[PDB]
Amino acid sequence: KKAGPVQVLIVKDDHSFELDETALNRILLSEAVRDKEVVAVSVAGAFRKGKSFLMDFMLRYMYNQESVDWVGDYNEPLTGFSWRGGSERETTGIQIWSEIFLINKPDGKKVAVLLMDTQGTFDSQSTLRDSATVFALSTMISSIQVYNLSQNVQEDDLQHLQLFTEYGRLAMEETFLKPFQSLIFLVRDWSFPYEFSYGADGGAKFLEKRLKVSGNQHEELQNVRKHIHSCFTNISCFLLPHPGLKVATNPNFDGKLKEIDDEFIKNLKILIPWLLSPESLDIKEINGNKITCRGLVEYFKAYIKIYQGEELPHPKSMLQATAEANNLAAVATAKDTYNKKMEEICGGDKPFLAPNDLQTKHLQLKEESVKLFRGVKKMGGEEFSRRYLQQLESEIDELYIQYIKHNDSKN
Ligand SMILES: Nc1nc2c(ncn2[C@@H]2O[C@H](COP(=O)(O)OP(=O)(O)O)[C@@H](O)[C@H]2O)c(=O)[nH]1
Ligand SMILES: [Mg+2]
Repeated sequence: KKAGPVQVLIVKDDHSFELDETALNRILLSEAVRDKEVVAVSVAGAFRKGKSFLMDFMLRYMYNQESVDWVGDYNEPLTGFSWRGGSERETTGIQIWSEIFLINKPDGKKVAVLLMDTQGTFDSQSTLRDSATVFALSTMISSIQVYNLSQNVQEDDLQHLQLFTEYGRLAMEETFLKPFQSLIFLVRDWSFPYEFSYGADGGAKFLEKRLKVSGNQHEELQNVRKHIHSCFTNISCFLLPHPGLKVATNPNFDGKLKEIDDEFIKNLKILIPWLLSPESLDIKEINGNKITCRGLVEYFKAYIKIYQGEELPHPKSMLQATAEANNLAAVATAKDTYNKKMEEICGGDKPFLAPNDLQTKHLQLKEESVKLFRGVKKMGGEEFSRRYLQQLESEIDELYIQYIKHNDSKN
C-alpha cells in the first residue's frame, strides 16, 4: 500500500548477513524506475543519534519540492511518512524507502533517488565488524554517504573509515579512477558556533582542522588522513545545531514544530536541499559508468556474498566482488541495447520480417552489442570478463528465440 521503510539487508545473530532480495527487487526492479540512472543517498551512524528524525525531513522535502514550507505548519505536530515506523527493535542493517523518487537534474535527465538508512552500533569489535560491514556495504553502494556523528568527528569516528582506505587504494590502482563518490560529515549537536559556524561554510573549515594529519597524536589514523582524500571524489562537512531540549530528552518526539529550536530549523532548512536539491544529486557511478537501478541491484547481490561469517573480506575479495557486479551490469546494458534496438525492427507487433532477414539483423546487432560490451571498462580483467561474455551471448540467443516466436506471427 502506502510507502514505508523496508528492511532489505539484515545482520543475523549468527554473524551472517542476509539480503532480502525479493524486497530489493520490488523496489528497484519495478518497471517505472528500473531503467533510470540512480542516486543512492545513505545515512549511517550510531543508534539513537537522530538519524530517522533527520530522515523524516528528508521525506517531507521529497514529497514537497514545490512548497517553500515543506518543513511543515509550525502549530501542527510533525506528520507524514515515517522511517521510525515501529520503534526499535533496533538491529544492525540497512533500510531503504519503499518508494523510489523521480527527479529532473538541471540538464533534463530523469533520475531515481534511493534513500538508505544504515543502523549499526560502533562499540565492541564483534559488534563493530557487523557495523563496519554494514557501513562498508552502505558506502560501497551509496553515491552519497552522510556520516551522522554526534558532537565532533572523533578519532574513533575516523576509525571506521580504515576498511575503505585499504580497498580504495587497491581499487584506485586497478581502475585508475577514485573509487568512491561523496562522503559527508554531519556533525549533530554543534556547540561552538563561535569556533566554526553552523552549516556547510564552517563545517568545511572544521573538517579541515579535524582531517589535517599530524597532531602527532594520531597513530594509524595517520594512514586514514593520508589517503582518505584520494579515495573519495568529494568530502564535505555540515555543522548542525541542537534541536532544543524537548526533542533531545524525549523518544518518539510528538511535539509541534514551534517546540524545535529556531536555529535548528533555520539550518535544517538549508541542509536537506543541500543533500537532495536537484543540482546537488550525484548519480552513482563506478569506474566511470553511470549506474542504473537494475544495475545497482547487481552490486547488492555481489557484495552480500562477501560478508559471510565473522571474518571480514580482504580488499582483494571486495575488489573481485566489484568486478562481478561491474561485469554483470555491462551485460544488462549491452543486452538492453540489443533488446530495445531489436524491438523496433522485430516490432512490438508489426511488421512481418523474412526469416533470413531476421537472421542477418540479429547477428549483426549481436556482434555489435557484444562490441559495446567489450567497450565498457571491466574491473576484473579479460579472462575474468570472458565468462560473462558468454552469458551475454547466451542471454541474447534466448531473446532472439523469443523474437522468432513473435516474428513467426505473419501468415
Ligand atoms: N541531542 C539530539 N537529539 C536528537 C536529535 N535529533 C533527534 N533527537 C532525539 O534523539 C532520539 C533518537 O533519535 P532517532 O530518530 O530515534 O535516531 P535513531 O535512533 O538513530 O534513528 C529521538 O528521541 C529524538 O527525538 C539531535 O539532533 N540531537
Ligand atoms: Mg534510523
